[PDB]
Amino acid sequence: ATQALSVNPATGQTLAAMPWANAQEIEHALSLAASGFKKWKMTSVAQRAQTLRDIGQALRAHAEEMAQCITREMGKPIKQARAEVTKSAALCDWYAEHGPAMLNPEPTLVENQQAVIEYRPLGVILAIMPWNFPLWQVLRGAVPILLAGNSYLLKHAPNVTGCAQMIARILAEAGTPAGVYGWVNANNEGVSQMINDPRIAAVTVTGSVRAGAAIGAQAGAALKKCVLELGGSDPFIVLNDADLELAVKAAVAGRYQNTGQVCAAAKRFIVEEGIAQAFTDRFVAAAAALKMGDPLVEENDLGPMARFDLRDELHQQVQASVAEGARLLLGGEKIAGEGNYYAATVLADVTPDMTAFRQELFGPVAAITVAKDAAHALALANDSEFGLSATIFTADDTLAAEMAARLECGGVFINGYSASDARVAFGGVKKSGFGRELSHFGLHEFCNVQTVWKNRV
Amino acid sequence: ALSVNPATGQTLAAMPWANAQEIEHALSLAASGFKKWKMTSVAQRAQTLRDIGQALRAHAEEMAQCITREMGKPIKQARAEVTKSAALCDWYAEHGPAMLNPEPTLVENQQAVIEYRPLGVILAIMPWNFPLWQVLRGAVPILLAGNSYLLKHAPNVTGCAQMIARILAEAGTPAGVYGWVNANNEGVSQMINDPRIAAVTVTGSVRAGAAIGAQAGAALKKCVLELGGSDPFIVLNDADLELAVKAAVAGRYQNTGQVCAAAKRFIVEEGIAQAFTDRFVAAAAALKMGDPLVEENDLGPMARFDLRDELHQQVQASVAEGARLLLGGEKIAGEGNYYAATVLADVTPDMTAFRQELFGPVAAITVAKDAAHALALANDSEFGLSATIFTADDTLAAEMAARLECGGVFINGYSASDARVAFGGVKKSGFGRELSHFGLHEFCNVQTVWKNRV
Amino acid sequence: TQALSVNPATGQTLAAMPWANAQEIEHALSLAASGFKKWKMTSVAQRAQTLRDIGQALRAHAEEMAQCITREMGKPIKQARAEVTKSAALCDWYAEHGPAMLNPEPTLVENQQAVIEYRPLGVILAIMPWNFPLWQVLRGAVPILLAGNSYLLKHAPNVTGCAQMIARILAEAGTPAGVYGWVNANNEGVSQMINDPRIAAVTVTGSVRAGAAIGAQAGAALKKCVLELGGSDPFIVLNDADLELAVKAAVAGRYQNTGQVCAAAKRFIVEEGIAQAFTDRFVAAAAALKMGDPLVEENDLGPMARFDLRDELHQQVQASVAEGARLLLGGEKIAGEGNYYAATVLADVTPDMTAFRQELFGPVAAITVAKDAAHALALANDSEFGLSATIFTADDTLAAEMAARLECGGVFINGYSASDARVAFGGVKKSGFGRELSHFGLHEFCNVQTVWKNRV
Amino acid sequence: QALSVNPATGQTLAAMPWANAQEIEHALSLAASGFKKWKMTSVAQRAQTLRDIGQALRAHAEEMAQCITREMGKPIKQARAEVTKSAALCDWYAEHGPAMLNPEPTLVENQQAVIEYRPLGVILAIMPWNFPLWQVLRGAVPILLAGNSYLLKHAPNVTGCAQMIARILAEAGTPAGVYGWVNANNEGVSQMINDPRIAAVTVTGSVRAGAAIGAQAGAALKKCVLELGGSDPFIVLNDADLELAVKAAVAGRYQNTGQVCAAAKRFIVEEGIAQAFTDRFVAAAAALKMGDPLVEENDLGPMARFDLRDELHQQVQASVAEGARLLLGGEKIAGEGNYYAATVLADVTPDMTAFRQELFGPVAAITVAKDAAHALALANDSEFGLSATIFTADDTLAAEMAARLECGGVFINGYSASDARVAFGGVKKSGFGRELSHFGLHEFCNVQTVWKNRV
Repeated sequence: ATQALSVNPATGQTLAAMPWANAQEIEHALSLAASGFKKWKMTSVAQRAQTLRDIGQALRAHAEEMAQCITREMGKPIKQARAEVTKSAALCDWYAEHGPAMLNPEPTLVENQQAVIEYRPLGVILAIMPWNFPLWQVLRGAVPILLAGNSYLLKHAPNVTGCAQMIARILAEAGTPAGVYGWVNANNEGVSQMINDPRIAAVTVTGSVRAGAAIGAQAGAALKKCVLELGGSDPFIVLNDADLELAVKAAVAGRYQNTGQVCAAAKRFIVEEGIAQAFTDRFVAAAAALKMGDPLVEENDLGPMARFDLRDELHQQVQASVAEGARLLLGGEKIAGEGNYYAATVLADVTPDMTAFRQELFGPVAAITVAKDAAHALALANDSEFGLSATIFTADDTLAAEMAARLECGGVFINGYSASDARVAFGGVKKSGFGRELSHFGLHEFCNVQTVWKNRV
Repeated sequence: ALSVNPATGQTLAAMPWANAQEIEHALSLAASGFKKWKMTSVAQRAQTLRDIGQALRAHAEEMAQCITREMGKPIKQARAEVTKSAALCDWYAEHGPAMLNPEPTLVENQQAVIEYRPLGVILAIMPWNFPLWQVLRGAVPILLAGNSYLLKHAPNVTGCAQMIARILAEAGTPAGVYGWVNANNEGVSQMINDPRIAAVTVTGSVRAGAAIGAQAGAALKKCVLELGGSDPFIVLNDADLELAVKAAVAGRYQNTGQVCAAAKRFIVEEGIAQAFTDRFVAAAAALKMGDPLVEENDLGPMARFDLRDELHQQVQASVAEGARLLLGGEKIAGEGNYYAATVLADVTPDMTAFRQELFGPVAAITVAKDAAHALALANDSEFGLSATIFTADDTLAAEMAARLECGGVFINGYSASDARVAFGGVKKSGFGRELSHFGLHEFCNVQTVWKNRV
Repeated sequence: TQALSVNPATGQTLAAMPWANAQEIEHALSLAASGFKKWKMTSVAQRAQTLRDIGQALRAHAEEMAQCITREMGKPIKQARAEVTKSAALCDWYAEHGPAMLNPEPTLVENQQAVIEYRPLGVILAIMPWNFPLWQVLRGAVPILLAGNSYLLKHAPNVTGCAQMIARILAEAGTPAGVYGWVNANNEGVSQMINDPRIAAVTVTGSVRAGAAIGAQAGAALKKCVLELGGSDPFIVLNDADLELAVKAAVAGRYQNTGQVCAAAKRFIVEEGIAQAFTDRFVAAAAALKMGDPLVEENDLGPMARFDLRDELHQQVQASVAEGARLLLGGEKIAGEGNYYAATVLADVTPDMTAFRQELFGPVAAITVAKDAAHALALANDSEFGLSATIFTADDTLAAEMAARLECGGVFINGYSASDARVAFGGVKKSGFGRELSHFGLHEFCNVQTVWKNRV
Repeated sequence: QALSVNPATGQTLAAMPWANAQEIEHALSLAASGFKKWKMTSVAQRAQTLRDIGQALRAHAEEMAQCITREMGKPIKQARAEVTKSAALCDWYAEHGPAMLNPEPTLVENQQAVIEYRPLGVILAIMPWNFPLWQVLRGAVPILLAGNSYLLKHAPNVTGCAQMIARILAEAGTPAGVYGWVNANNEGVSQMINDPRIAAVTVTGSVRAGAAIGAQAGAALKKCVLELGGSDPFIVLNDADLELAVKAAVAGRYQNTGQVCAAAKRFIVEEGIAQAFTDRFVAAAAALKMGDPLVEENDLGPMARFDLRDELHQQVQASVAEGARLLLGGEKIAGEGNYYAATVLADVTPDMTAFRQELFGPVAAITVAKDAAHALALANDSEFGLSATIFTADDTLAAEMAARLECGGVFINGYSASDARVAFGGVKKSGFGRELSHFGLHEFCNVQTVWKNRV
């Protein structure tokens, strides 16, 4: 239970407070979503694709205002908030172009073309979204959910209600029908009420493991399907034969993007003994050179963290790790001042029993662990209760492919930079959740896959 | 866990619940079995499927007899269940491997692919109505994907469960790859919460699905829930009446009514209502009921005594609410568990026969004023598994199919599950899909592999 | 469960009642809250007079009430009349003895500066079973009302005729609107009410499954509950027992209400020396009990209340015999339209068997032989339940020693177990928690409030 | 995880791994074997053990108070007072407790039926960090006297205190398993609640923890006592002794740097005296000394948890955004420690964060009441109901209002506190069940009717 309050993390100053939605408001959101769905499900998929293009255009028309809102409410460097808007608008256009074909009926092996599989919409999808990508997280799911013919009803993180209001205004400007996209500032009880309401067909959650478990349990009890995209503690494996400098550049970007607040950030660096010291020296130097400060200044790489309590939790994780024997090579301190800044941090000599190896470090703290050889590296990578994405750097192409097949995660990047992309599946295993987003997966997760069979006699 | 022959009322066997050591052994074996099985080739696994089909065929009569003995199904139907289950093994052996091929993506120059990786041990909770087919409908694709399968079967069919395990071991299914455990609800909970269980699959009642779904969700594990249905069977004025009646009777009465996707709610347009009703009642009255070892019998006893009590109460309530009893609606005297073939007419949407799943030989008939009213009636349900529509108008049938809130729509034919098409529903009928490539992919770790992203 | 009344003697439908809708649930809650708002301000004297008026109104409708109980759930008519008599007497007992229980308590704080006050809590939601449709309701409602609370009842779906009649009786007695009320809520309606701030606390009498489901909801809502659940009461007979009295008490204890009593004597644990003698006398007495139409006063046993429960009971008997129990009498459903099960005795019952580990809620006795008094105690305590217990022995000191070591909430020494307004009722382990009757049932639903002046 | 950090300095004290499966099993096994023996002891023997615990705690009094202050920031003067109160509780129950376990006569004729208070079994306890010793002993003392075992899961930021309490109770000769503790994580707590060796559960803590645990206990058919947060109203009417009301108000709000479930949190003051009360209260609060809690004269320490200071500041920020007037404080103190300024919010109306949520730190909320009827309505307009205070010269009115206040304790013209001699606990979201006096002793008894010769 958090507070419905926006505070600028760079200044510590209050932005706005918003009361939780009352009973009439929750009922109005549900009623409007259902009536919106009733009409939207009857449109042509090509009309829905056009609506996606219109949303993309409205977003681009308000791009700077949107980016400024993201930075103001949650501290993301403005260069990255702008890139978030660019990516989110590109996603609308990508699904408008490629999505409709993914909804074509499928032929079957039943003789004489008598049976097909149709992809029908389910209904209203309740979405519970976090603050780390206030726009991208929303559209990553909403774009294919809408294209499939569903309505989308959003509960956004209570620290980004300004962003949520703005998203709603932009989507309405684009001509999105009333109720097809909407949002409500529900508290926990309000979310439970909605999950249990027959107007909600299914639920999608992006956030913490605890949030995912709480909601997944309620959805299961109500016989409603979920997609849960939860935290990660992604391993980033570097073998002796890697292109060392490229590995370091990808490692630094992977860990420190969005001030480390990324579910699929590179969090556990597992480096083969031969190259470990060279990697560590270079990684530390690059991390120490990262600029941190006012996120309104385009050249700062690191902003403040979004939430004061979350900075306190991360500091405790660093404290615990040092107490357990980790070596602090850089940072490990809250920065004095009224903002919510935490120093770029590196912990080395991290072993599997330590906090920095076992928990998700959701901020600018890298953990470095030395592996005996590639087999040890793989074992260390899989020794985690999370399983979102992973990276492997090695010149041995055959070995990398073999390791990919044995990594217990939903995405593996070989000799490159991990990211989410419309063209490929996103999502993990174990406590990172289940279900997939993007490509045709995100589109079909919220379809009623319907067999239609004529003259079965 | 007691087995009682429903045809005679006599005890067959009692099997104690698995203890803590037995639960631990089942999980340990499943996990070690998976560790080896996940490393096998798809060709080796497809060969195992063929070996399973062969072993089933070699013990086909013994299997059928066991099914009938424990849960009452007419023997001809038990034999058909074995036949369909063995064919499923061969269908997946042939068509399954290609479903596991890596997928190209739109990323340029073949730099990214999607792979379908094994997930781990899948825990299955299965019911007694198709003790073999419900198990294999899921287990065949689950095993082909490289997972292990660990089954908790219905307590009244443990004899069937033992026999299934016996046959799969004979076929050479590695230890732990297929296994089963006679766990009580506490044991099921313990396994769902164990890290060695990767995901869960449930076929059963809404209450069971909700309880298990809640536990799986809390443990961050995905489910597929294939729960009850109250399938609408719509007959419009221009229907082929003789085929509609045949399909209606087969739809409602197969397996003595105990089918999740049975035709349960007959929604008939005014014009044809009386003619349909008269023919339906006559056909239902002509069905023969008795000893399920006697091949002339179309209907056996119901599987469970308490479920017959419950069904009878649903009939009594429907009658008290105003439904017209046209046939049956009585328990049959004797020590067996027989319930008369039953027809309720003048059923309105507020009634028990319309709102609840009637899991036994009881048809509900409701008159629709027009096609729009028929559609509204069909969709006025908390369930959404499958539906049937009979009309001579191809265009109208397709238009209505697009508006039916269920996972399967059969136009002018007999509904059924088939390996070639998706099976599963919406609303309280659950979520997720079985069969075709759907049942294979539900329990895969869909993994993006992208090289050189710079 | 279906919202349907069926006469278990005849198998025929009595009535069907639809579940309460949203408006009806809201009305029940609103009425209970407005009722409590006025009732909490009344004097204890005024409330005690209402209890007397309820007693009078019950007596005025005694035969109609008894007939309704028998009709809906099958209880022999003499036993239904006794349930009405006991319920009316409870009203008078609390009217006389209850008020003093609500007096403020002095404390050891010096100079009378602090007292403890027993204030009403609010609306108490009650979920009650079909086995004593009147007594289980009033057992709780009487003290709950006297304390200044409202009582809102969800009754078992097979006894809604009884529920309706109780409501008309309490209205005739002049019980204010909302102070006593009931609603035919389904499971989703009960959950809704538990989670509504107008419900202050919950009381449940019934099955372990129901108690666990409701207890979880009440805990989650931060609301206190009293759970009075099933039992598998041991009835211990030692070599030196007054055998005549033990057999009479054993038969009455097991077979009252056709065995459908939470605190029934269910597990007979008999010392090796007297086992055969007890068994012979008990089997002969059980065989002599008359079964049939419960409107016929001479019948000792009626049909069981629910068809599904007779089937479950038969399966428990079937499993017990499969496990090795010796069937000494009965063990069969009676042919016909009614829901009759023969009076049954299972012997050679060992701790691993169904008859020993599960609650047998019907006319089935289980007899287990104990090597000595120590083994008897161990067997008695080898159960997931712990409601009440009986010990028959002439050894005064040993009986008291055993009572102290029995894991149950009630122990009867050389007598017949029963609930009584003068003593606590309730158990431990899976039998639940909390206590009904005497001052316990009254204080369970009070806000115990310290009031302390001039603490400086 | 379990990490101790000194809130005055921000520096790490110790980390402690969570109990593993073998450790949890050992804790439950030892508690059960301990109970099996302890339930057979005489009450006189158990009473002597209580006296011995009091003696051992007084022998290590300064070490214990120092540990309390070091781990959670309480001013040392108050940590010492906590030790004094806890040891006094041991002696109080040793003296007055045994008689509470005497069998009760009943109205059944000829003395044939009595009520006995039997031990129930192992009681699982989940305790918070605000009174690391007192919260434990408040329940453990009567639970042990009743013949039960006590198995503790303490707050993860005070495991040093937990280890020290266990050493002291072992030095006193408390049998193995009769008192014990385990550093269990949430999964371990769930495991224990569902284990048959645990008979019942007691929780003192947050509303969220109470609800999570109460749900698990209810599902397991186990009784709870839940002593959760409060937002206690403190009503001051026009005819009050103003200076005494102000002193009691300041003490009630600011004790333990405001981290008390039964703190005075919502000041509801009649319009006639509102401004005078406000001026005096603000002056006294501003004069409180805040700083190093090792300095015997400081009145306020740092708050115990960094995340909780952040949450509290957000509650202040939201209240001000909603229209509350900041009269004092409302800022985190710069530095490495966890200090928050003594704060006063005025013009607080019932729709505001400061009125509707528990403010667990040094933040007073002042609301003006039109008259005594309005004051009572404001007091009762809360989801909480732990205790309350009323200041007025009208004794009859005070008594009338007490009867209508929806809380478990009412203090008239005085200072609220817990005390062994009276019941403690509340209603609504403050939980249910009562501690102390005979209430805390009987909550975890098997109340057993023993009836001879019933016909």
